[PDB]
Amino acid sequence: DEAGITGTWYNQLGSTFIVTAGADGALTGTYESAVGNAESRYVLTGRYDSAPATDGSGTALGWTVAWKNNYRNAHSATTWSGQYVGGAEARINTQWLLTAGTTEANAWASTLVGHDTFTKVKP
Amino acid sequence: DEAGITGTWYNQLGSTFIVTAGADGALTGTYESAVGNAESRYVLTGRYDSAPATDGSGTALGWTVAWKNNYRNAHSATTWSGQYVGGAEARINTQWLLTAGTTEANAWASTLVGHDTFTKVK
Amino acid sequence: DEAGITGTWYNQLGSTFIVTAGADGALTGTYESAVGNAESRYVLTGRYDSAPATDGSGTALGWTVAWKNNYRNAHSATTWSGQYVGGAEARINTQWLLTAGTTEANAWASTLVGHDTFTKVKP
Amino acid sequence: DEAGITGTWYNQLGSTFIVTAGADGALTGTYESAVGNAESRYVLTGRYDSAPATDGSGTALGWTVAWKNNYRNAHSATTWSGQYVGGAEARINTQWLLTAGTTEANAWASTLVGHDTFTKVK
Ligand SMILES: [Fe+3]
Ligand SMILES: [Fe+3]
Repeated sequence: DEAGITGTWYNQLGSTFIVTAGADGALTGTYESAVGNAESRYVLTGRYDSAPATDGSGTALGWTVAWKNNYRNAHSATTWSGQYVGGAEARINTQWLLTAGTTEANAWASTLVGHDTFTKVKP
Repeated sequence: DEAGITGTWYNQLGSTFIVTAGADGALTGTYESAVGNAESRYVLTGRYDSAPATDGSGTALGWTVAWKNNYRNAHSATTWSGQYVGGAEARINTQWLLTAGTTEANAWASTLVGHDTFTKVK
Repeated sequence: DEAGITGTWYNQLGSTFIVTAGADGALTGTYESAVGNAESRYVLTGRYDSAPATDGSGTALGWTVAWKNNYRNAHSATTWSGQYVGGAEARINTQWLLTAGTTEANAWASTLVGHDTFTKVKP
Repeated sequence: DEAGITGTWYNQLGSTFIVTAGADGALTGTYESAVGNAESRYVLTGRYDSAPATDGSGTALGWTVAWKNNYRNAHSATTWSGQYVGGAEARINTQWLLTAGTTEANAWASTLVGHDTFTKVK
């Protein structure tokens, strides 16, 4: 939901995701990672299902961060894919792909995979 | 690589990715999938490294499609995470995650993973 | 970690992983899934690092289940890749890939990804 | 597909996968990687669907390598999950997860994902 997703989210690492959901299905915001080659806030953009099912299924969504801002450039990008689950203990359950720019000889080693769970309460 | 990425791309399935790269690192555009629960064009947004390394490595990028447009809603979203490699054989090499909305009981089964390679012809 | 890995483990879904670690780095056992329409026990085999680092690093391992037994055949296989953490909170943190047999036209839709955490306590 | 799968396979990196498929669903063999922290052959074990569908679907399978042999220990393991596709041009299409032993604080960064296609030729 628009005002379900909009706001501040924390994952299990202590990273902070501040997002605004548009009526169209846009997500826009900033991300601050607690870990990795990262400092301060990075722009994010994504999309969500702006007319989800009302059968107790989650709301599908995804977003991207390119790890370039006015401090640092890690030459990498992370995408989170997952769903917003509402009601009590609201959460966004995600899996993510982090791709680093590599030479083609090393492209086999370009991409990390993991899982982040975001909650409304600070961990 | 604003000029390198901006344009039409095709993956191995015949899906069509039309993207504009902004100087600020933004990606915006439309995606049309050759497969799945998909009809016509869907909005995409993403981000790329607008100041890449100068050493021959690729340009990292990612984008999202939520599979809702004016025709159809599949209650799902896909993210592609990858890199742009330039030249005459320019390609975008990606891996993707497609999450469908599920109940919490079925959340273990929410997410498909695959790989798409996009090129400028075909 | 031969003694550490050997045992009965449960994940967050209530699945049961019974495994014996061999000195050679072998894992052998049975898996019972609580979800995904599996029935009874399936054979598993895998490998672990039989000489891990001593710095507090986890022990890397992986195993495979093909979802065929005497009762049922899902025409699929799951692999788990992860690490065993020792000491007080002994856990195996994994990500997994579940591939189903598909036609070539449908191969894009062959593979689910997820994450399982296994502990010796049943949830 | 016992004899379909049994034998020598090569991926796009020049790695070599030598495998024996048992009647009982077992896979056993050796793996030699062309890349990464790897020298000589490593033991693999896995499983495959020993009674696949007859509808033109591939045969599901998976295997594991822990990257420790007589020569080296990388403190990591890779699992490949995929399917064997027979007929005219035989291939094993896989995705893989490579997990390195890490501390708990660094476990976010433990796992690489990729895709390997193995063919009969080369
Ligand atoms: Fe690395
Ligand atoms: Fe499905």
